[PDB]
Amino acid sequence: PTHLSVDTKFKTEGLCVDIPGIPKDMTYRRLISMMGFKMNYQVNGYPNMFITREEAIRHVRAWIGFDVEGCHGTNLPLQLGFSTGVNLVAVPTPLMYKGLPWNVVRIKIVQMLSDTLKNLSDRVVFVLWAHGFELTSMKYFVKIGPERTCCLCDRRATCFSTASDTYACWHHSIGFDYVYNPFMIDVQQWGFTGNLQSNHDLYCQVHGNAHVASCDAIMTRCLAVHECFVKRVDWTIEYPIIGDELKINAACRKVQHMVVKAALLADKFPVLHDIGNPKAIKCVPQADVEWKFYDAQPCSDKAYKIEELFYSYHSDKFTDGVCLFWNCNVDRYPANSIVCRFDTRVLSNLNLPGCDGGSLYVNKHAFHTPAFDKSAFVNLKQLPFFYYSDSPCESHGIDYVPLKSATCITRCNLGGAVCRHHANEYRLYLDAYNMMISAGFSLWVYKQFDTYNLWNTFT
Ligand SMILES: CC(=O)Nc1cccc2nonc12
Ligand SMILES: [Zn+2]
Ligand SMILES: [Zn+2]
Ligand SMILES: [Zn+2]
Repeated sequence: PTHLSVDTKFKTEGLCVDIPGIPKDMTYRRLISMMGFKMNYQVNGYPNMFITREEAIRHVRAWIGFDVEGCHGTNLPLQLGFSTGVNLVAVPTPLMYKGLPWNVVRIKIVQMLSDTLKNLSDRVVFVLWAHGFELTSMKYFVKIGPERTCCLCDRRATCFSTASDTYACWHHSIGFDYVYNPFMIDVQQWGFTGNLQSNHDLYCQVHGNAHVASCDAIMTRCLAVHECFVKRVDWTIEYPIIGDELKINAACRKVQHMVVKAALLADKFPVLHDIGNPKAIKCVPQADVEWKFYDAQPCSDKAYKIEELFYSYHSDKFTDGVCLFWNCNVDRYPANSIVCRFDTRVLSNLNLPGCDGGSLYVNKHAFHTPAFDKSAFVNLKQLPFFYYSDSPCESHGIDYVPLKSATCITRCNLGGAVCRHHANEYRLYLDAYNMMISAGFSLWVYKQFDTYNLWNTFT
């Protein structure tokens, strides 16, 4: 029960307008065959072109919505649309390209998928709302066979060249002409009433329908992400390391300790209300304060309404002391808050486009994150960069230039000259901080917060 049996039934009702007469009784086996491919009863790690929902969820980074529209089937030109916003026109002889034969179109398809995917995934998963032309177009740019490795590396093969008769991964694919051993999922098999737009638009106002192949491709992927990551959430699914996941996570731990430790020293709150992950630990364990936890799972859909977190009757008095929202996304933070809030608009390899302006942030786990909203922060200000240490000035054991900074808040800087230890630590913390920011996190704090109040914690 790992792979999708090719003897599983495929509902063909979605297909019968592009493919009139299609049998109601249909297997993957007979569909793959009808699509022009032969599986040759092959036990070589590619049991089925089509995959389960579970397999698709584990391979979310590989998702490319795909849609084909009859432009006028062998007779007529086809519009190919990918969730990259690319539209290509194939002739049998937002980006909108003119009509060209398949022999060139297949080259553009390999280049596009390779650039999109080489830093995301070892494969492609075409995400479909299958009506027939997409499935019957695959033979013109897809070759299948046994699992293979790259001719230039140890990564599984995703592309094939008819020029050289060789196989490459996404990294090594330049000049290759065929997609090799793609995967695919038909969203329409999930049990939906009515068309794509009627179903997409239930959940998302951000993607319109210009009635072009790339728009349906985007809607198809959006609806899929809605179904697998918004409405359904699984924090048991691990995802591979593909970037700076580990540095970013370490940075997050170090900034959080820094910022909260400073806020407590600066304003000496008698109570901190820690609102979010039910697994959360005291980020400043030595701090004098009354630490009070409130459980909230990450809101994958709409931001939490502060009315429903706080009221319905705790310390009850969240207006006492300070509220810590560390990636606990609410509509409008109270004025007495420390906040980390993920900016869904960031471009990274970790952040995939999501549903209704939100984004899918994949780092160990997948977190669909509601659209970043500036109005949430109206009672707060941006938290300026600073470094604070009360640790003793003492080197122990990295070559030096003397550090000069207004934001190095230490005894040594108070004394006019930053010691080597605090300068190493300062530069390390600044690097962590820059990592986290560029990874798309944003920091906000109560308006009264002033690093000037930290200097008198040394006397
Ligand atoms: C620990 C972790 O990766 N959590 C998160 C990252 C990005 C956005 C999030 N929204 O809630 N939790 C989020
Ligand atoms: Zn390679
Ligand atoms: Zn959408
Ligand atoms: Zn020092």
